[PDB]
Amino acid sequence: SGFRKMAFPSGKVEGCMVQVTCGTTTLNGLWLDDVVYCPRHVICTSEDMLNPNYEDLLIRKSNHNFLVQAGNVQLRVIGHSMQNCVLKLKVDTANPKTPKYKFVRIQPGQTFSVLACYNGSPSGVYQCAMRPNFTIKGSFLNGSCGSVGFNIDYDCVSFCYMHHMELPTGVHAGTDLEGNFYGPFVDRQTAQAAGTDTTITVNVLAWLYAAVINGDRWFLNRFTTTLNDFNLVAMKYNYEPLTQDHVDILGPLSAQTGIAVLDMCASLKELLQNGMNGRTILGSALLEDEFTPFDVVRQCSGVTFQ
Amino acid sequence: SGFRKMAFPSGKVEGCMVQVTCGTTTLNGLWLDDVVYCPRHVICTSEDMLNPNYEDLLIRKSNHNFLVQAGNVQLRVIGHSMQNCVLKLKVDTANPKTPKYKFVRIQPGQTFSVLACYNGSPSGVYQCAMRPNFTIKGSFLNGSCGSVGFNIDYDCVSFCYMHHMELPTGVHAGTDLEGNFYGPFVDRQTAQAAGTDTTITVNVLAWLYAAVINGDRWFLNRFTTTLNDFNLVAMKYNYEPLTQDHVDILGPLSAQTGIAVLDMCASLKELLQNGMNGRTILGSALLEDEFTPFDVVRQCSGVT
Ligand SMILES: *[C@@](O)(C(N)=O)[C@@H](C[C@@H]1CCNC1=O)NC(=O)[C@H](CC1CC1)n1cc(F)cc(NC(=O)OC(C)(C)C)c1=O
Ligand SMILES: *[C@](O)(C(N)=O)[C@@H](C[C@@H]1CCNC1=O)NC(=O)[C@H](CC1CC1)n1cc(F)cc(NC(=O)OC(C)(C)C)c1=O
Repeated sequence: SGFRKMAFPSGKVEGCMVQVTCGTTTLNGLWLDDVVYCPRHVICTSEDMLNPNYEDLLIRKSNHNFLVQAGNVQLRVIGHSMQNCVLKLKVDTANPKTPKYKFVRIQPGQTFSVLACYNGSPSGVYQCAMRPNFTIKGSFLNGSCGSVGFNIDYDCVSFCYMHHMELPTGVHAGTDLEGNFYGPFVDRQTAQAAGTDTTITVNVLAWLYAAVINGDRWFLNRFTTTLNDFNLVAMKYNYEPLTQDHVDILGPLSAQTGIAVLDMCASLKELLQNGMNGRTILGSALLEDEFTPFDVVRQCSGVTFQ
Repeated sequence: SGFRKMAFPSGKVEGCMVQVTCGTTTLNGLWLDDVVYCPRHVICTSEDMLNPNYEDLLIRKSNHNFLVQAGNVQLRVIGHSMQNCVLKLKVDTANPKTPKYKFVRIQPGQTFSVLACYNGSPSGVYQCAMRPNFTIKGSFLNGSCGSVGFNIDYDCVSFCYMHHMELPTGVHAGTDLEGNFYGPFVDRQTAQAAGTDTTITVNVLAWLYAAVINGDRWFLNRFTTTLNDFNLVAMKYNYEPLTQDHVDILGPLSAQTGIAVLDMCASLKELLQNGMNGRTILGSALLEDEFTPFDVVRQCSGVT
């Protein structure tokens, strides 16, 4: 009963957060096995940030320029390389709290939990989604860089995000754990702007299903729609196109409630055209697009992690 | 910048969660030192739950009736006792991952993080407020009982909540860790309902401060109200009265933004009376009341 924006339990990631210092710049690193991953801009001074030559700056560094701290313990750095926009520091000690993990690159619309860290110490956990414009709507201050996003698959932590920067209107950008940016952003102090964001239609439909499961039904109507007619209306409200794959992915949720996906789409179409008329769904006065179909199943069926 | 509903990191609590089974009932327990704490209704069958004579039921239980599992490891139960609605199982092994901890009773309006668990395994985490009517708006399925709510201050875990029940409306009730219910609810199968809830005015103001700090300032106005005049209006909308102590507590946020509390109150008066006119605040079309002043300060200053 009840429906909440809900993050993965973070303990397995907390055990991997360290502090990385290079000169006068401190931020967070991820310690897995005998490697520490962090944003490469830990090697810049403020005066390099406008147009840094990172390859050049890294040559000028030595293993001893990197101070890595896990709690009170300094970890000795015995090697360093750069992959895309992440720095990899080889340390002499493997992290005893390393979980099973992998690195994945997620797609727009997928969700993940963020463990916000400052000086290598976990501060908070929240859920968000990779927006269609490749930003995230996070909560990050100075010091947070190197905070990671992740999912848990049973006992396996999939890391999908590492935090690097803030963009106009207070949204955020970063890389996968191979150091490739999501979207066309670059790690430098330069005017950049995200494109117009859109609403993740498949997620909105998942959340309408969550609403019905939790007993909110008023928006169900007597109509169906074709996929084409649905998209004609949705394009007009800055919604992502709903594809046949999305329809097929919502099928388990449709079986659980007895409401066919295209019947749900006809209800959404009416909500977009007529508005909510002052009314709420699962306590919200707007349509929520940061639960995937899997997040809804997970929450409404209590899938667990260890 | 940015502003999110943010839970505390849950790892210190995860290392304390165990599965407790008694006959056909399994739920979660909290393992601190050599004690496992869990809801006492773990000892009931379905028939028992009409009006359980807890003392009588517990007398008839054996230590051996309690299967406690921590990962792949059974803990041997060597004693049992009851404090109010919580069962304490003494086990022969102290939890090596016991963090520094206290048990606190929180006040309506205050927030905490919930680690929702099933079969002793962490499932997810989220933030709740103790509502003025002594419920929480959680997310809990069968098997969730024994999941805890907590705050972390530095390295100390303050356990404030343990989950026992759902109510009509899809809200939730539970106890502190001494096993006293928040509100007038009881641990038996009986028709129970939450009172009328109210809006946590002081929290709405904290959040409007959060909005300003993050640059969402369209709802600020040049007007000011008196405290009494503010309360005359807001109480009609079923908001809690704002007291001078509330005003005092908002002083840090007021000082940080430079907007006096009674200046901000005129914004809130206008938002209540006229709505948002299709605008949003921090992405919300409704006024949010589950962030405390401290939550805002924590997230907007970045304590760890
Ligand atoms: C569990 O004991 C548990 N094992 O997880 C609780 C879980 C609830 C089930 C779904 N979500 C929950 O929060 N609690 C109960 O089942 C409690 C038991 C407490 C009272 C001793 N409980 C027992 C009942 F007999 C009935 C209810 N609630 C209820 O009927 O609510 C309706 C909304 C369905 C009317 C209850 O919570
Ligand atoms: C970071 O390096 C860290 N140490 O935590 C991180 C933190 C951000 C600051 C405030 N919130 C954050 O998420 N990043 C930066 O400061 C990055 C540097 C990255 C790109 C190389 N950075 C630097 C900078 F000089 C400016 C910005 N952004 C910015 O000014 O945003 C607006 C919206 C004002 C254009 C930036 O992100």
